[PDB]
Amino acid sequence: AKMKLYNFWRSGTSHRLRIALNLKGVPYEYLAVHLGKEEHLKDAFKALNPQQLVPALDTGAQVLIQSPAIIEWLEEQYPTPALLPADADGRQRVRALAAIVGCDIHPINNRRILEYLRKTFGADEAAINAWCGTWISAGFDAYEALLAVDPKRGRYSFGDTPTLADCYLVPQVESARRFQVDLTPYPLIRAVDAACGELDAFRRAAPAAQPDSA
Amino acid sequence: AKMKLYNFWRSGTSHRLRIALNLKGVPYEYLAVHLGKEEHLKDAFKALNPQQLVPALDTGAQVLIQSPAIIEWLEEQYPTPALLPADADGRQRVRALAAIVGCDIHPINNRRILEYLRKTFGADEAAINAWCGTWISAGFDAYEALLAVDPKRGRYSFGDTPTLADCYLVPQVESARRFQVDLTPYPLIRAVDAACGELDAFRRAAPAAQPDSA
Ligand SMILES: N[C@@H](CCC(=O)N[C@@H](CS[C@H](CC(=O)O)C(=O)O)C(=O)NCC(=O)O)C(=O)O
Ligand SMILES: N[C@@H](CCC(=O)N[C@@H](CS[C@H](CC(=O)O)C(=O)O)C(=O)NCC(=O)O)C(=O)O
Ligand code: NA
Ligand code: NA
Repeated sequence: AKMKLYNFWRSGTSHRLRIALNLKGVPYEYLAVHLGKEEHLKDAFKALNPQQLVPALDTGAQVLIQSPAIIEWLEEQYPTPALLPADADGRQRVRALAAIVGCDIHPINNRRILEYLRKTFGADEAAINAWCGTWISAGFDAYEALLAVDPKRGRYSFGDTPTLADCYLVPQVESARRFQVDLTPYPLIRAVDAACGELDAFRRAAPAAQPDSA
Repeated sequence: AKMKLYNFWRSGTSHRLRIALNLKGVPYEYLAVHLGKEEHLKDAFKALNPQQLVPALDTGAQVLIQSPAIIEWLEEQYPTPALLPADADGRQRVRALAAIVGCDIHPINNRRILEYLRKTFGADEAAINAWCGTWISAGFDAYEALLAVDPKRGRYSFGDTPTLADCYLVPQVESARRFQVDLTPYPLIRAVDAACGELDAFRRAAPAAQPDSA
């Protein structure tokens, strides 16, 4: 028995979890679920995950869903390197940074939402881009402001080691680029993204590096 | 110094955090931020929370944001009663249930999103209700299915005691009622909501019980 990651190359939440798995050095089988072909909406995937979203992680004993919960599980199950700080204040700050992305940006721009905008509200692609940029810019305004007020911060979102906040931020910056969001206002975010981009664990997790990529 | 909770009566994330505070028996000063009057969008609130959303919790030493992160902080800071189980599997499951609501339902139906639908896409109130019901029903389909397959469950989302999953679920059911979502398909969810509704900590946290309520 071994871990199986049901996921997709060009998927922010998949990318997020791949970064965390790679940072922990945890081996996994990559099982592509082709979202463009709507494979996640088939009964076969529903049997694994009733929510019919990616990623899902089969540990060999059970199927875990929800990247935020899976990542917290990885942190506890595979201690080294730590992706959360040891102190209560730092724990809260890193979780808050992650949740800005995980709650207040990513879900709003997810495929199913954009499909609803297109099919119910008749959104064209300019309108889709304007929607996505609205939520990314609002979230990045806050994330950037938080990066600025932290005096102890190094190269990454928190301190001078990668944390789970970076696992959320990096895929979100990639989505921002996809939707042609002006990132000029976010130099601290851009610097964190660049620093993470130097690391093997992040490079190996990037959409373009995946088996199912174009 | 003491706890100051910046929040609003008719607010799902405020309600969510109020439940957790009440379960912990942690005293706090209720500081109303009137969302209808757009008080959260004023510079005074921006100075407290750069994201300009509620809730924010001033501990007396610093201002915490992001209800998921604040609730995790409360669990660690105020151990009794435990709102998370002790075992890795249970921890992950409770976090996953919470994240279905906190990531994949609540943010999609938030005020700012509905405002954008109205002002950019010309949505009338029937269209707003149809949008909200789409995401609530999808999330509740998954949540209901997950409740059904847990054989160790008592009256609540997980186990025999309230957990942070219930803190997220109860406000989400209230929002469902607000948007006239058919809850007939979700008898397990309705039973959890009813069970939580018997408890003082939940009753005291409900929108209609707040100082700034109608
Ligand atoms: N809170 C959950 C959210 C998972 C879910 O949003 N996953 C996306 C992940 S793929 C999505 C693809 C896209 O938006 O183009 C992305 O994040 O990039 C989903 O499978 N989309 C399919 C759909 O909306 O039909 C989690 O973090 O695991
Ligand atoms: N992930 C964050 C999300 C916080 C945020 O979404 N809060 C809402 C809380 S109030 C909201 C009010 C509503 O939707 O009518 C609700 O949840 O009920 C916000 O202040 N809305 C103001 C706005 O959109 O302009 C958190 O959980 O703290
Ligand atoms: Na890149
Ligand atoms: Na009620």
